[PDB]
Amino acid sequence: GSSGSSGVTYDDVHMNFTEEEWDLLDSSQKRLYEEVMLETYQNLTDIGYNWQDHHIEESGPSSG
Repeated sequence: GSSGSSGVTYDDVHMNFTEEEWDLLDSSQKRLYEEVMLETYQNLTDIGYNWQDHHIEESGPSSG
Protein backbone atom coordinates (compact mmCIF):
# COMPACT_ATOMS: atom_id res chain seq x y z
CA GLY A 1 0.00 0.00 0.00
CA SER A 2 2.47 2.63 1.19
CA SER A 3 5.23 1.10 3.32
CA GLY A 4 4.49 -2.48 4.32
CA SER A 5 1.33 -4.10 5.66
CA SER A 6 -0.44 -4.28 9.02
CA GLY A 7 -4.07 -4.93 8.15
CA VAL A 8 -5.06 -7.87 5.96
CA THR A 9 -8.77 -7.26 6.56
CA TYR A 10 -10.33 -9.71 4.10
CA ASP A 11 -13.71 -9.09 5.72
CA ASP A 12 -14.90 -12.55 4.69
CA VAL A 13 -14.88 -14.42 8.00
CA HIS A 14 -18.10 -13.43 9.75
CA MET A 15 -19.07 -17.05 10.41
CA ASN A 16 -15.90 -18.81 11.57
CA PHE A 17 -17.61 -20.90 14.24
CA THR A 18 -15.32 -23.46 15.87
CA GLU A 19 -16.27 -26.83 17.37
CA GLU A 20 -17.14 -25.23 20.71
CA GLU A 21 -19.00 -22.30 19.14
CA TRP A 22 -20.82 -24.75 16.86
CA ASP A 23 -22.70 -25.81 19.99
CA LEU A 24 -23.60 -22.21 20.86
CA LEU A 25 -25.26 -21.64 17.48
CA ASP A 26 -28.81 -22.04 16.19
CA SER A 27 -30.51 -24.18 13.54
CA SER A 28 -30.12 -21.39 10.98
CA GLN A 29 -26.40 -20.85 11.59
CA LYS A 30 -25.69 -24.58 11.76
CA ARG A 31 -27.30 -24.89 8.33
CA LEU A 32 -25.84 -21.67 6.93
CA TYR A 33 -22.29 -22.84 7.63
CA GLU A 34 -23.08 -26.15 5.93
CA GLU A 35 -24.86 -24.53 2.98
CA VAL A 36 -21.49 -23.17 1.86
CA MET A 37 -19.58 -26.35 2.66
CA LEU A 38 -21.84 -28.79 0.82
CA GLU A 39 -21.92 -26.31 -2.07
CA THR A 40 -18.12 -26.05 -2.29
CA TYR A 41 -16.94 -29.58 -1.48
CA GLN A 42 -19.39 -32.20 -2.75
CA ASN A 43 -20.60 -30.23 -5.78
CA LEU A 44 -17.15 -30.17 -7.38
CA THR A 45 -17.36 -32.57 -10.32
CA ASP A 46 -16.29 -30.01 -12.95
CA ILE A 47 -12.56 -30.34 -12.29
CA GLY A 48 -11.84 -31.67 -15.77
CA TYR A 49 -9.94 -34.66 -17.14
CA ASN A 50 -7.79 -36.96 -15.02
CA TRP A 51 -4.55 -38.55 -16.22
CA GLN A 52 -2.38 -38.13 -13.12
CA ASP A 53 -1.03 -41.66 -12.75
CA HIS A 54 2.60 -42.30 -11.78
CA HIS A 55 4.42 -45.61 -11.32
CA ILE A 56 7.51 -46.38 -9.24
CA GLU A 57 9.76 -49.31 -10.15
CA GLU A 58 11.78 -49.08 -6.94
CA SER A 59 15.35 -50.33 -7.36
CA GLY A 60 18.18 -49.93 -4.87
CA PRO A 61 21.40 -51.46 -6.30
CA SER A 62 24.11 -52.69 -3.94
CA SER A 63 26.93 -53.91 -6.20
CA GLY A 64 30.61 -53.32 -5.49
